[PDB]
Amino acid sequence: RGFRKHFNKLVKKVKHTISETAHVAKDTAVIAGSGAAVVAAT
Repeated sequence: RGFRKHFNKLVKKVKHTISETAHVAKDTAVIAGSGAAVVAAT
């Protein structure tokens, strides 16, 4: 019954850290390779 409640709070930031870092493999074709690259293309 540890005070992991305040730890989970940090984890909330961690989950985003994990995402923001490796989520580029997905987000890459969300706007970059699906908008920004197009507008710059034609």
